[PDB]
Parts: sequence; structure tokens; C-alpha cells
Amino acid sequence: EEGKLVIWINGDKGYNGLAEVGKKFEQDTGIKVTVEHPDKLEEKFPQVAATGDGPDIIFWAHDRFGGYAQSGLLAEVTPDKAFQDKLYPFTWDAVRYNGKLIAYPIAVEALSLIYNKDLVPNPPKTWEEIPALDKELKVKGKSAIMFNLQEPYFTWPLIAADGGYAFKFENGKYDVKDVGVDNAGAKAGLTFLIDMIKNKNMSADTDYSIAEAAFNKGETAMTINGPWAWSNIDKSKVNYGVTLLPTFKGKPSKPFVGVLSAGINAASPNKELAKEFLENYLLTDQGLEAVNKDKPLGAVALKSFQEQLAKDPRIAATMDNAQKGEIMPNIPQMSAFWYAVRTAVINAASGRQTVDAALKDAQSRITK
Amino acid sequence: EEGKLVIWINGDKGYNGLAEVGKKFEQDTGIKVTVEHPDKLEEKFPQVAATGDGPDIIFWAHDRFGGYAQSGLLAEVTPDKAFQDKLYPFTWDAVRYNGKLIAYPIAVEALSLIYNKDLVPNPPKTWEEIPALDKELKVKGKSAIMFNLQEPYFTWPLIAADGGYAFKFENGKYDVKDVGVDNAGAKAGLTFLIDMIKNKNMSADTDYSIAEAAFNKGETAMTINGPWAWSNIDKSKVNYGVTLLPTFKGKPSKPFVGVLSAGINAASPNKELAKEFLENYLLTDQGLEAVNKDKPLGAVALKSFQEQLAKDPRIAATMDNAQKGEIMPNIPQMSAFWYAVRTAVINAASGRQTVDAALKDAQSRITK
Ligand SMILES: OC[C@H]1O[C@H](O[C@H]2[C@H](O)[C@@H](O)[C@@H](O[C@H]3[C@H](O)[C@@H](O)[C@@H](O[C@H]4[C@H](O)[C@@H](O)[C@@H](O[C@H]5[C@H](O)[C@@H](O)[C@@H](O)O[C@@H]5CO)O[C@@H]4CO)O[C@@H]3CO)O[C@@H]2CO)[C@H](O)[C@@H](O)[C@@H]1O
Ligand SMILES: OC[C@H]1O[C@H](O[C@H]2[C@H](O)[C@@H](O)[C@@H](O[C@H]3[C@H](O)[C@@H](O)[C@@H](O[C@H]4[C@H](O)[C@@H](O)[C@@H](O[C@H]5[C@H](O)[C@@H](O)[C@@H](O)O[C@@H]5CO)O[C@@H]4CO)O[C@@H]3CO)O[C@@H]2CO)[C@H](O)[C@@H](O)[C@@H]1O
Repeated sequence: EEGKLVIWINGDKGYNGLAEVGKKFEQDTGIKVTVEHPDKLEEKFPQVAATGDGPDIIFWAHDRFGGYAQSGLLAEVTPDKAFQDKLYPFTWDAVRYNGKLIAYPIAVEALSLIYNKDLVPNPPKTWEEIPALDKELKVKGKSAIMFNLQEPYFTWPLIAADGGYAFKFENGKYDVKDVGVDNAGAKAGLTFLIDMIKNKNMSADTDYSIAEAAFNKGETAMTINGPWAWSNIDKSKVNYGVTLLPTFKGKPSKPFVGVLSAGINAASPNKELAKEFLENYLLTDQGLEAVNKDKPLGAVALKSFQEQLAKDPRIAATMDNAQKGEIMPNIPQMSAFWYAVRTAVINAASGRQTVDAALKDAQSRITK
Repeated sequence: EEGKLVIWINGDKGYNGLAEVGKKFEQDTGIKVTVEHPDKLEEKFPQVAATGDGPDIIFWAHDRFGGYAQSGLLAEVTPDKAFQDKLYPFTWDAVRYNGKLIAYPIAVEALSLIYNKDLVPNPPKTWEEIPALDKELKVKGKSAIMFNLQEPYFTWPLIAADGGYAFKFENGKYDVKDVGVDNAGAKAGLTFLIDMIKNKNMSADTDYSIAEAAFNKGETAMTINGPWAWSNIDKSKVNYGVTLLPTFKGKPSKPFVGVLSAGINAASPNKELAKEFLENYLLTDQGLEAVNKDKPLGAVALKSFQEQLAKDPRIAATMDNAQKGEIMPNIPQMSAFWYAVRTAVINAASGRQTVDAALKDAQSRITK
């Protein structure tokens, strides 16, 4: 039924308090909210939603929602980034399935030991001591502990303690044996660069200083650079804009995204001072501003200062290109990648190798 | 040298502005900060830090830091959770290596197209149109574009556009063929439960209602339950505390962590209204409070309301147990896990099966 909301929530939750939220909703909008707590709602939902019925909103712990999403029974949820930042990131992770958010997280639950302060002022720290405690309580006509033995949720914490688990999780990883430096897409893009060189649209010996000087003197119409370069263009005569990289074969250019980072030397005798400087001086609105006014940093990691920068169209363009690209890996094999690709590009642009032979050699260097 | 800070940062960054931050540091603390920008600092650092020298702090894009961390050259950084929440989560991800944070993220960089508004008011959207643009500019003694061709950072966005990549990333995944329901640790914990039953410390037919009534009437000293149960104990005569689950064989009990979640039915004709209710009524301080006063939610996903709850020792204990446990998977196979483990526990506790035969059968159900 359109124009109202039906909600299902389990009978052990605060469904009367939720109903009070629904009354405020109606009072503000006229839309009636009905809260129900059917038994076995988590089993009924897939059966009724598959026929296009059921409630508008279903509450359960997240463990049930991947099965619902796999069957197409859930709408993708569409919160903007402002709303997403209101909730803890790990709670969104709990409701992501196949890369999409498929629920709103509400609350984080875990079992605890609940004890009667007047019967056991000092509750047992070990399971093994509970039988002796029970013996003393049984002479008083009491028992040490009772909990639900019918639902495995309640017995699982004991089963997992010494090593039981449900499914093993394999952390995300880069496959270092698998590299895309000599595939057809890489060759196509490098061939286009070499064809511009052959056509004398560019020169293979152009380096950072040559390109910067040419652009900042008004000799070339465009350049490719990062935020650190903007300060020198500000001081030049050139009125410049910052925008998306050109597309190739209709697809976006994909710049590697770098996070400028400050590491503390493991040999440093000043680790406490380094922490203080970085946390309490550099990573402040005022600290980042002092660096940024020298040479722009780009988008910054500090949420409070980034909010002040996001307005700048140069920063907007930086983040647009960043979102089309990829974060760099931090793995040790990244330097091998860069050394090999550097040689391949210089060899191909200078005619020391074909594009194919250059990128094949780079691929062999990186993976063998 | 102890009692001062030496910083290395690349020569294209704002090292004079960083030096100004270091002057404010000295003025406040008397500790001198020296900022250097050596050439090839990213290659020199591993050579000098391996001998126990080098700078206290090194700046570079994060791609270099996994190699440093792999060689033991970086201190693990130790920000508390308050500081971590000041920076964007994906920037911390960039400086995590083998599960540890090994740098402070500062700024997010990507290349952009920089254009001269007075030479190309409408900059080209495609690479392919740049040669024709260059031809017209060359008759004016100008060129269309110049950028650094010596460093692969600048040519990679074009190489990646049609399909080039560095290393393929494999997303984290649960291995559904690999289940820990019948390993030695699971059997040990379930055997201890069965031994308590045999010893008449517990009864195999105890369910949720029986245990709740017994605890809330003062007949048993302890129970195991979640936040939703606290409201009924508040109303009872019992003075209760909430604490860590007991250990087993010296290891923590590991409760599964559930995120109470609200999904929107894909068949709902009211998806816009559902979004409004959940985002703007339920997921507010006032909305969660109305539910929480009925039956406590536990820790909540909404950062602003959770800050008000974290003070409660019951919530502290909830999160302590949660951190010792595991987040539930959301995969479709989770319901099979629960149905099979439910049968195993009830069969073993009732004597319908041995612990070994029960858990073996559950393992077979879940994985075949
Ligand atoms: O007729 C035979 C049988 O019926 C009855 O048992 C059945 C249940 O009525 C029925 O709900 C179903 O239970 C399944 C459930 O469908 C399944 O999802 C899974 O449940 C998990 C939760 O998914 C998980 O979130 C967690 O639940 C917590 C919850 O997070 C928390 O917020 C609070 O609500 O406590 C919950 C635990 O009670 O863990 C549970 C697992 O414990 O597994 C359930 C099975 O255990 O199927 C039941 C069996 O058919 C009768 O009770 C039974 O006597 C009859 O034999
Ligand atoms: O003597 C032979 C050779 O010497 C010179 O080239 C060498 C360089 O001096 C040297 O620095 C080294 O360069 C490597 C570098 O060590 C390696 O880490 C990798 O560099 C990556 C960055 O790691 C990555 O962050 C990104 O760098 C951006 C950076 O994020 C950004 O903030 C800004 O600073 O621009 C940087 C790009 O310039 O990408 C670079 C890769 O481009 O790979 C480098 C190699 O390309 O080794 C050089 C070669 O030995 C001379 O220049 C050369 O002519 C001589 O032949």
C-alpha cells in the first residue's frame, strides 16, 4: 500500500519506542507508520517480499541481509556523504553487499555476562570456576548461571573461545604476480603518446622544468601537474583553470592517487616529539594552512581543513580526477613497478624500443 | 641527535611553510625543527635508516612506505581514536601495512589537466583532439600541451585509461568452503557446555524466557544476554552489573557482533518515505532515544548519540565483549551456518548426539 509505512522488527526490540518515532513522523507528514513484530519475521520476509509484498522496512541483525540482497529483495540505500559521515564506518561495512549499501545500520550488539551484584559481588572471570560457584549457590536454593541454550547465538561465544569459527575471512590483497603493464590497454595508451611524439606534438626530452616554464610563460596551452605546481602559476601571468584529464578511446584518464604521508623513523630517539609535532602542530587547520600557502597540498586528510578547501574548483577537479583513478598500492613491489615502467616509457618515447618490447620487458622485470 | 627534529620532504612541496610550523613548534617547546629537501631522499632514507641514522620524520607519497615498513624502518604510529576520527578513513587505509598504521596521512594528490583560459577557453575533453589543436597553435608559435615525460607518474594516467594497471587487487572475501564448526576448539567449548549439563549446573531445556525469569527473580546469580534485556532487569528487584564474558582455557569468550539494521523492501512503493523516516527521524539523537528508552539498543551507529551512551558501564562492557568477538558475516551462507549449529548444540546438549558427531554433521551441512 502506497502512502504509508509498514515496519517489521523483532519482538525483543523496542518496538513501542519505534512506534513513537512513527507517530512523530505522521504528525509531521500525515503518513501513517505501523510497527509490527511478527514471529519468524526473518523467515517470512523472503517469502513475502519475493511475491512483491511484505513490509516497507525490515529490521534484523545484518547477518540476514546478504541473503536478502542476493535474492534481489532489498533496495540499494542512497545516503549522501554528509549522512554517511554521521555513522561509524564499520557499521556501513556491515551492510555492504557486493559493493553496495543495502541497509541503514542502527545499533551494535554483543552478549555480555550479566550478574547479580548481591549474589556474586565479584563475578567469575573464568568458565571453569562456575561449577564450584554453582555448588555453593545450590545449597542456598539458587544456581550460578542460566542462559538461553536453544539459540546458538548464546552458546557460540563459548564454542568460539578455544578456536571455533564460522567462515574464515581472507583479507584483501594485491596479487603481486599479476600486473597490467603489457596488456592491450597499456600498449594502446603508450602508443598514442609515442604517436604524438612522432607527429611532433610533443618532444621526448620534455621534463618537469621545461614543461613548467613553457606553461607558466604562456608558450603552451596546457600542462599536466598536481596541486604543488599551482603556486608558481599563481605568480605567473597565466590565467589558468584546472579540470578533468582528457579521455582516451572514450574512457577517463586514470591518475594514480598519492597520499602525502609522514613516517617516523624507527631509529629516531625523538618519537614522542615527532608524534606531538605531527598530531598537534602540522595536522591542524593552522599547520596545514602554513604549508598550503607555500605550495598547495591538494585535498587534505584533516576533515576540518578539507571542508574549507573543497569549495575551490581546483580542489574539486583534483578530487574528480582522483575518483576516476586508483589509489596507489603501498606494497614493497611498487618501487619495482615504477623503475620498470619509467624505463619502458623513456625507451619507447626515445625510439630505443618499440612500445610492445618496452612494456613486455617491464612486465617481465616486475613479475619475475 | 636527541632533543630536536629533522624532517625530510621532497623539493616540490611546501618546505618553507612546513619550516614555519617547525618555528612555532620551537617557540612553544624550545625543540628545534630542521626541514631538509635532499635529492633522492626516498632512495637515501632506506640506506641511512638501516644504519640507524637519517631524519626523524620522512614525507613521501604512501606508495613508498610499505617497502620501508617491510624493512622495519618505520615506527608504528599510535594515534588514539579521537585523533583518528579527525582524518578521513581512506587516508588511514593508505598508511596501513600488515594491519598496522605506519605513517600519518597529510594530503591527497592527483594529477589534473591545467589549461590557459586565454589560449583554450574550452579545453579539450579527449586526447584524440589534441593533435588538431596543436596544429592551430603551432602556426601561432605555441603548442597544445607539454608535461613531464621523464617520470611515469605523469604518463600513467594515459597508459591506464584503456586498461593498463599496476597490481590487481583482490577484495577481502569469506571462504565459504572453510568453516570452523568441527575443529578442536569448537569441540572443546561445546564439550564444556555439555559437561556442565551432565553435572546439573545447567539444564538442556533452558530457553530465553526461563533464564530471564530466573535471573530477574533472583533465582540465579548470572545470565548471558544482550542490551535489549536490560530494561526488564531495571524494572525487577535485582541489582545487576554487566561485564566481560568468562574466559575459557584462558582465552576470551568470542560473541558474534550483530549490527541491527533497517533494510528497505525492493518491492516497496514508499522508498522515498522510508529513506526520510530512517535518515531524518530514526537516525537522530531523539529518534534513537525513543527506541532506547523502550529496550536498550546497545552501542548505536550514530556517532553523536553513541557519545552520550559510551559513559554507561553497561555499554562499555558491551563494546569490550564486542572487541573480543567477531563481526558476523552477512553472506547468504550465514543462515545455513546458524541452522546447522542450532541443531548441533541442541542434539549434543540433549544427548541425541555426541559432541563430535553433532559438530561433524553441522560442518558437513554447512560446507557441502
Ligand atoms: O519449528 C521448528 C523450530 O521453530 C523455532 O525455531 C525457529 C525459529 O522460530 C526461527 O526464527 C529460525 O531461527 C533461525 C533464524 O532464522 C536465523 O536467521 C538464525 O538466527 C540468528 C540471527 O540471524 C542472528 O542475528 C542472531 O540473532 C540474535 C539477534 O542478533 C539479537 O538481536 C537477538 O534478537 O537475539 C538473537 C538470538 O536469539 O543469532 C540467531 C541464531 O541464534 O538462526 C536461527 C536458528 O537458531 O529457525 C528456528 C529453527 O527452525 C522453535 O524455537 C524451535 O524450538 C523449533 O524446533
Ligand atoms: O641516475 C639515473 C637516473 O637518476 C634520476 O632519476 C632517478 C630519481 O632521481 C630517483 O628519485 C628515483 O625515482 C624513482 C622513485 O625512487 C620511486 O619511488 C618512484 O617514484 C614514484 C613515486 O614513488 C610516486 O609517489 C610518484 O611520485 C610523484 C609524487 O607522488 C608527487 O607528490 C610529486 O612529487 O611528483 C612525483 C612524480 O615525479 O610517482 C613516482 C614515479 O614517477 O619511481 C621513480 C622513478 O620514476 O630513480 C630515478 C631513476 O633512477 C634522473 O632523473 C634520471 O634521468 C637518471 O637516468
